[PDB]
Amino acid sequence: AADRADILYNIRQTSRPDVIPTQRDRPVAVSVSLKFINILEVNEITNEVDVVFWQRTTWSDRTLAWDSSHSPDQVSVPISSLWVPDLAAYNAISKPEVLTPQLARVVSDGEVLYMPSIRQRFSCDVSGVDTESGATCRIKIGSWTHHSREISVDPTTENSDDSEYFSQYSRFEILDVTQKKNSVTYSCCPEAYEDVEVSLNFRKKGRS
Amino acid sequence: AADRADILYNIRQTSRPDVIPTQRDRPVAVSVSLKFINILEVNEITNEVDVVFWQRTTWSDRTLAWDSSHSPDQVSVPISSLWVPDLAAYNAISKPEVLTPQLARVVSDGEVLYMPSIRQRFSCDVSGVDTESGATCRIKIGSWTHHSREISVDPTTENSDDSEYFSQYSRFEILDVTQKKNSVTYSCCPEAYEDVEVSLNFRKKGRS
Amino acid sequence: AADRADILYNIRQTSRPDVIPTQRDRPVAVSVSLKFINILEVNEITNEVDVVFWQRTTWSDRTLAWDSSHSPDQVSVPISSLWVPDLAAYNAISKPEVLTPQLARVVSDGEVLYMPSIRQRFSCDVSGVDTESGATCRIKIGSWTHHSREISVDPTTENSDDSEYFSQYSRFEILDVTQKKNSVTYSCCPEAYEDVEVSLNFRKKGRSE
Amino acid sequence: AADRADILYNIRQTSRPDVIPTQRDRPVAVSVSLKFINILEVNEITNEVDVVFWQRTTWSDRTLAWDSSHSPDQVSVPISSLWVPDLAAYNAISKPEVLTPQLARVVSDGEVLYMPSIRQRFSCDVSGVDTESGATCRIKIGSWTHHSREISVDPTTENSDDSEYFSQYSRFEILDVTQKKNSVTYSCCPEAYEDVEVSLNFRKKGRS
Amino acid sequence: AADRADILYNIRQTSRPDVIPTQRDRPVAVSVSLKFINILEVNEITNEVDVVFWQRTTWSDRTLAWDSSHSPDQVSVPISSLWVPDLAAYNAISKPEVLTPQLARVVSDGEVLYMPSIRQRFSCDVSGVDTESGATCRIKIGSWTHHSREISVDPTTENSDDSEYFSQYSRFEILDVTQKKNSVTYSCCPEAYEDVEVSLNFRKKGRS
Ligand SMILES: N#C/N=C1\SCCN1Cc1ccc(Cl)nc1
Ligand SMILES: N#C/N=C1\SCCN1Cc1ccc(Cl)nc1
Ligand SMILES: N#C/N=C1\SCCN1Cc1ccc(Cl)nc1
Ligand SMILES: N#C/N=C1\SCCN1Cc1ccc(Cl)nc1
Ligand SMILES: N#C/N=C1\SCCN1Cc1ccc(Cl)nc1
Repeated sequence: AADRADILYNIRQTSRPDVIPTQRDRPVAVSVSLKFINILEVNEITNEVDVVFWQRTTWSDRTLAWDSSHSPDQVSVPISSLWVPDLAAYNAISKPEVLTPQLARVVSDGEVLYMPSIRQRFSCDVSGVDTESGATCRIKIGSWTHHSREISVDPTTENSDDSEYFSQYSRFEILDVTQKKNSVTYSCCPEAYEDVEVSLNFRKKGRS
Repeated sequence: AADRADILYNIRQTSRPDVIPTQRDRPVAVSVSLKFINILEVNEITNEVDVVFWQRTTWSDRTLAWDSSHSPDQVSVPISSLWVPDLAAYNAISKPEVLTPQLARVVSDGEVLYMPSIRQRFSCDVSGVDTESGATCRIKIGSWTHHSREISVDPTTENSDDSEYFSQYSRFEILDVTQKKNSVTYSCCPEAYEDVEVSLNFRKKGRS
Repeated sequence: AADRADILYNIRQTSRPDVIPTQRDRPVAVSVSLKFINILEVNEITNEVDVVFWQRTTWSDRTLAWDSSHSPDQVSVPISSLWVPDLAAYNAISKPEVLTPQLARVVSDGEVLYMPSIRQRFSCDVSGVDTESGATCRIKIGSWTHHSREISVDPTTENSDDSEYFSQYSRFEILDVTQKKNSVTYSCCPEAYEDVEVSLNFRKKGRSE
Repeated sequence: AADRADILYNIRQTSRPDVIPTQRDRPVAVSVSLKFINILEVNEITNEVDVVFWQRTTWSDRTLAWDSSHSPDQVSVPISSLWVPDLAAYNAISKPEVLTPQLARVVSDGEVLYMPSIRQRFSCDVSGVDTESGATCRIKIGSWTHHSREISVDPTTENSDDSEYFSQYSRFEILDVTQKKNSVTYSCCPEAYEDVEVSLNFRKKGRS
Repeated sequence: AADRADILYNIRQTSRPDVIPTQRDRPVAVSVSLKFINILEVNEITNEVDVVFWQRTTWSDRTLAWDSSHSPDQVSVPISSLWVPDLAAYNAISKPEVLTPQLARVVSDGEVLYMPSIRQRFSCDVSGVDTESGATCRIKIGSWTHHSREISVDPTTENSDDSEYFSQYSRFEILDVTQKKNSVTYSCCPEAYEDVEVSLNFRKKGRS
């Protein structure tokens, strides 16, 4: 006998947008997977690439779960009412442009899902973009302030073609995508920051 | 009898901008109709266009109804005070730029109307743009987080000149526009999201 | 005797920035006139132009009035503290960049004056810009959501210098400016929306014989 | 004997940012002085300059005064918690861009000092910019809505080096900067609006 | 004992973001160090550069400390909840483009750390950029409204590779980075303003 309104209110009433949902005291496991949608502006001279991708972000806050037996099992919730991982693109050279409604999806089991479409410039290896082997641009995305003990990242290795959602009208094509997990520490501080290194192998389509 | 100040006050009193106005347990009937007003920047090599259209969006929210017997049966309300469908252009390469005041129109029966002027850039086939056959750019629009069970999108099929309000000073011209109802799915979830496929057909206005 | 501090306070109470001050059942009369200040990037190929102009907007909101007997009859108030017409440029291709402070002038008789300096890009006939007759760019401005029964727009046309405030350093010169009242009923709905057509006639300077 | 916290706490308890601090009924003596920091862009053909400057602005608001005989007599406050003069550049062709933190300095005696660094484009005389005598670009800054009786603008004309803080790396050089006062009346209304006409005599750098 | 929610809750219970936390009556010690990431745009004619760096900002705020005996001694906190130094690059010709989540790291002892990746444009010496000895662009950063007796800025001599995080895909390379502590007094007031001067010696790459 619970409607979507009741569900939302319960989330607001128990969620803390500025507090990380640390269960017991292990880190919060965040899953991050990108699905390239397009590759626009490209410069082999400056090694800069403009790209659009759907950043599928998933985690969980069990303090928000309800009984979906006779109630909706999911609801969209403004991300501002929810705690969202402070993910950041380490080699980005421009703020991310969120092209889609900043709405998240909360599941009755406490699972939270946020998958916005983002356009952002990157500084990566662009050389070879016009060769057969193409170029390989690596994008590192992970928490900015939360280290491993508090946040952990892992690619969603679920099956899905590299360019499953890639634009056909794009001047380029995706050869292969490989989302690996990686760590990043600094000469100052001990704790390491987990990230996902996404390698996008793409090249310029040549007319026959 | 109550006036505008009362109605508006009451609307703001009962509007839940973050909760989908699901009457009973059926999707919200959102009708979408794009009205191309101009076609600016256009590139055939990168398949990219900059368009200005009026996104006529329509839906109902019974919770906002009231007796208009002896009072205004229509008022302008800030879309921030209302729940608004979370639409997105699945093939947009730039966030939508609302060029007009973000005001919606509310009718006593609960029929909400919002139609803003939006300039945006999409990724689409532009080939032939400089021919008599012209180019056909297809733009899909639908909810981003709400599937068919939560939201339905049907093109407000209004038989009208596809260029009824299209600038005459544009370097291009419309041959014909068609808006079909549609949907998409992904490799993660069974739920399908309804959209609208506005197929634009235009070519550069030859200089004769 | 009340001061400006009070006048403002009392105004923030009776003011409803989201409620159009209709008089009984009389549409709100809003006067709109542009005072062109400059003409920048003029692309005769895309029929696009960047214009800077002061938009003098007037209207009355009795619910704002007060006793100017022993108090100032005029004060400057933030536009968010009161209702403001949802004017728009129907043929604008860029958002209206407001260059000046967004404050309006309020008179104890409820008369409201708002005159912002705006930088904006429109789509219009730019052809002929480099000819003796020049080009004639028409800008259509009106309420976006309030139709004729709610908002009535009329240009405060009066024998004035069309280029009175136009920049002398501009690459262009104003041949003539005319503001006409118009109306548009969309083939969807009955209500007719009022607007003002400002036809700007201008050309490049330093032309040949 | 109060402290920073008290001084601020009290400011918001008395400050009215929307109310001009008119003592009795004499206008607010606001002083404006520009300190040109750079000249980034200049168009000889279209008569437009893009410049950077520090806008030293001073006025008084005794309703914010406090006894600093046993506490600081100066504190930095966000201009958002204070009333501020509604100055504008009558010949500005782009909205002002404040590069520095929007903070003012309030002295225990009610004196207020706000000096932001600004990047802005103006329409002015560029002719002669490439000659030994240089060009003269006048910039008129005054209140946008408060006529002479409410606001008065007077430049603090003293002995200061015109290009004292001017960047040595700019492509131009300051020849002289005279800051005169002026009154601007309108063919609409009787009262005039006091303004300050800053004359920036500069030329392009080009020695032997 | 307490959770992260308790920590933050209390932080916002005693934090005065608009008040400088001057321990006793002495200036706040703000440590500032730049960690260069990239050198994008460069114009030797206009003497302007586009730089991306991590501004490692550090200071202490005793009004936020708490017991971490059986609780965490660190949390990520939105900077909107803390007081933050009003730092500003003097020769910056564009406002800072914060590319990362605006979160600060606070320790149980009141230590605060904020390291935002920033993309910004400066007016400095670009001459020789294309020579072997490269160019030396000096960047000056310090408080904007707080003088030496309120805020003191000093570069953490944390020796390390100057191009430790510098992108290897940049068109340029770092030859040397030196960060000296300096001071500046303006012909307005006797109070001096501390700042750090970061000299970045770089050049365009190439092949031997
Ligand atoms: N996979 C998947 N789902 C996708 S890809 C592009 C849009 N969607 C639908 C969606 C699903 C969930 C959320 Cl939080 N946001 C968007
Ligand atoms: N069709 C239609 N209506 C149009 S086209 C240009 C202006 N209008 C009026 C209008 C009517 C309703 C709303 Cl929510 N927004 C705008
Ligand atoms: N005419 C006129 N008035 C002008 S033109 C440029 C500045 N002014 C003063 C003014 C007066 C009132 C308002 Cl709301 N805005 C500006
Ligand atoms: N003169 C002076 N003061 C200057 S020039 C550049 C920075 N400063 C310090 C300052 C002092 C006070 C305020 Cl409100 N703003 C800036
Ligand atoms: N040194 C260091 N730390 C770095 S360099 C790039 C990211 N980090 C982690 C970090 C740590 C703390 C804060 Cl407030 N912000 C960022």
